[PDB]
Amino acid sequence: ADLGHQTLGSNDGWGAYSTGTTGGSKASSSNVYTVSNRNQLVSALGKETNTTPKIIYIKGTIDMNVDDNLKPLGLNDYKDPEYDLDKYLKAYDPSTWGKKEPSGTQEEARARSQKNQKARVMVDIPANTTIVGSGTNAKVVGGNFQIKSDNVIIRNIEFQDAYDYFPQWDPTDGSSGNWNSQYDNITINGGTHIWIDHCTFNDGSRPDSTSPKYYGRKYQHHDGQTDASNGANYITMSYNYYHDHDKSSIFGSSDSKTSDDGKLKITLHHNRYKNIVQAAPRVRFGQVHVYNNYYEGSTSSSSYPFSYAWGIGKSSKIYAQNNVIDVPGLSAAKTISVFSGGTALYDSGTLLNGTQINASAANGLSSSVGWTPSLHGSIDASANVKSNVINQAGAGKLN
Ligand SMILES: O=C(O)[C@H]1O[C@H](O[C@@H]2[C@H](O)[C@@H](O)[C@@H](O[C@@H]3[C@H](O)[C@@H](O)[C@@H](O)O[C@@H]3C(=O)O)O[C@@H]2C(=O)O)[C@H](O)[C@@H](O)[C@H]1O
Ligand SMILES: [Ca+2]
Ligand SMILES: [Ca+2]
Ligand SMILES: [Ca+2]
Repeated sequence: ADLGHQTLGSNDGWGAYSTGTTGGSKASSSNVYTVSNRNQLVSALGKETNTTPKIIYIKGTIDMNVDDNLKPLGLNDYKDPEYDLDKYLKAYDPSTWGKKEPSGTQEEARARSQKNQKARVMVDIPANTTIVGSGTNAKVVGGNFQIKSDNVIIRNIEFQDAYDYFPQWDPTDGSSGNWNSQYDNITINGGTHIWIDHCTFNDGSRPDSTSPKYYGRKYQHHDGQTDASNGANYITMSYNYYHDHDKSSIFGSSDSKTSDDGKLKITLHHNRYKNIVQAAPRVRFGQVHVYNNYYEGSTSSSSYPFSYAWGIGKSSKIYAQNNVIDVPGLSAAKTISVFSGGTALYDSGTLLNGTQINASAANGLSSSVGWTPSLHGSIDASANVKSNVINQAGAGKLN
C-alpha cells in the first residue's frame, strides 16, 4: 500500500493499542483528496462531523498564514487596532510594571490579535484521517495541526515555523521571566490513536536566532513541535526528524492535571533530535516508551544550545531503551532534567558520546517505572542507532 493507505503496524508502539491506528485507510473514493493550498486543506478536513475515513495527500508547500485568496498575511493583518509592540513592551517592562501578570489594554489587545492569527493557522484534524506528503517536498508552513479526535495518521510532511506574531510576556515564568507563544506544529489535545511518522519539524526560515531579546529574554515566536495534552493517549511517533528548535515535545501540560495519570501512553522511536534545546520529551504522568532515538547537539551552540534530552516531570514513567546522545562534554547526569514529583526512570543501553551510561542512576532516580512495553518492533543495538536514524528519519526519506 502507499503512504496514504498504510496503517500503523499491530506491534508498533502505543498507537497500536486496542482499536489501533488505521487513520483513513478505509476511505471511499470521494473521501480521498489532494491539497496544495490552505483553502483546499481546510475544505478537505471539513469540521469535527467529518468522521468518514479520509485520505489527504499534500502536494508541495501549504502556507497557513494566508487569506481566503491565498494572499500572505503578516503581523499588521492580524493586529488588533489597539495592539502596538512598542506600547506592549513599555506597559510590561519589569522595571516599571514589576512581576505582576500583564493585564490592561495592551495585553487584552495582544490576546485579541493572537486569536485573529489562530483563526488562520490552527486547524483541527477530524477522526479517521490520514494526511501524508506526496513526494519528497510536502510542507506545512506556519501551520498548527490540532488533534482532539481518534484515529489519525500524519506522515512524510515537513512542518516548518509554527510562528506566533504575538508572544505573551510572563514575568514569573522562571526567575527572570519568559516569552510564551501558542502554536505547535502538531498539538495533540486529548487526541487518541495517532501515528506521526517520517515527518520533519523545524523553525523554517525564522529560527530563534533571528528573534531579538526583550527584557533580556528571547522573544519566542514558537512553541512545541509535537505536544500532547489533556488525556492524549495511544500515540506512536516514529522516524521523525526534529531539528533547530527550542521546546520539542511536552507530554502532559500541567502538574495539576492529575487526570493525565494512566494516560499519555506514547511511543517515541527512531526519531532524530538535532539542535533541539529541551523537552525531547518532557513527560508528566505518562507511560512513555523512548527507544532507538538519536540526540545530537552542543551546549555551547549560539542558536539552539542543548539543555536536556528527557524531562522527568511529575509522576512520569519513561521507559528508555538503546537511545544514543551525542553532546560533547555533557555528563551522564545532565542528559536529563528532573522536576519535582519525578522520581523514576528506566533506561538501558543509553550511549552518551560513545560510552554506555545509566542516566537514571546518575540522577538518584528509581530504576522501576512500574511497566514494561509490550507493543514495539525490533530494537536496534545502540551501536546502530546513529546510522539508522540519520539515514531513515524525517520527511522525504520515503515518498
Ligand atoms: O502544552 C503546552 O505547550 C504547555 O506550555 C506551557 O508549559 C510548558 C511546561 O509544561 C511548563 O512547565 C513551562 O516550562 C518551564 C519554563 O517555562 C521553560 O522556560 C523551561 O525552562 O522549561 C520549564 C519546564 O520544563 O517546566 O513552560 C513550558 C513551555 O513554555 O512550553 C504552558 O505554561 C502550558 O499551559 C501549556 O500551554
Ligand atoms: Ca514557559
Ligand atoms: Ca508551550
Ligand atoms: Ca504547545
